[PDB]
Amino acid sequence: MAIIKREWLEAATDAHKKLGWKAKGAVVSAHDPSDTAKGYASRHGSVVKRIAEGLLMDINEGADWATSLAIEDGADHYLWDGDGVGAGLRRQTTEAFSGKKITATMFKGSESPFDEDAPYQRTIGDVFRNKRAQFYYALADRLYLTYRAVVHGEYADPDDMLSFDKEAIGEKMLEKLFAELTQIQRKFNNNGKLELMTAVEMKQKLGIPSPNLADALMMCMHCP
Ligand SMILES: [Mn+2]
Ligand SMILES: [Mn+2]
Repeated sequence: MAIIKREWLEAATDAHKKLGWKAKGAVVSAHDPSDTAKGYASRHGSVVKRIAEGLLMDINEGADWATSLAIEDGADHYLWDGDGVGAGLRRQTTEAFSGKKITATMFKGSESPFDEDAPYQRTIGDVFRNKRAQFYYALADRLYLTYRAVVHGEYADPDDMLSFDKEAIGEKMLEKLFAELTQIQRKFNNNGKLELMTAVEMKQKLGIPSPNLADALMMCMHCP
């Protein structure tokens, strides 16, 4: 039921070095303010460069922490989870980015998918229940393609892959991320759409704590 294989994550570690390409594109950062530990993720194009945990912070301290990291990382775009306790953080977030060319986007995972009437590559809306499922599968698809390139020698466009810059991220935090990603699970859906267990469900059913590093990385798959 899990959507991401550990072997893909191991392959994707330093995949850009293994395959000889460089990060190109926008810098995208995202923040998970927790249900009520926090998460932050940042990538430059297809290369993930920071995974950070935000400990012993209230909601406003967490947002200061995450927005400061976004500034430090040279973000072009910043997203944060607004489905729960984060729903009120827009003012603080825009204040943090005053005078800086950084866009701020509230991510709501429970929304219908982005661009849902577009064809699925029938429509995106037929395939994914919501944005949480859509962007976790964007992540899973990038990782699988990266695995096939790294381990099976199957060409893929770097723009469609994802590499973890291990030296930038740090081994400990990369391991924490990976331990969360392999816990993200599909759940039954009565309309035949892809849908994932929520944190609440993961906690109650399986005793799994909130995967906020994973969620932060998932949100940064959406470049607004
Ligand atoms: Mn969240
Ligand atoms: Mn979360």
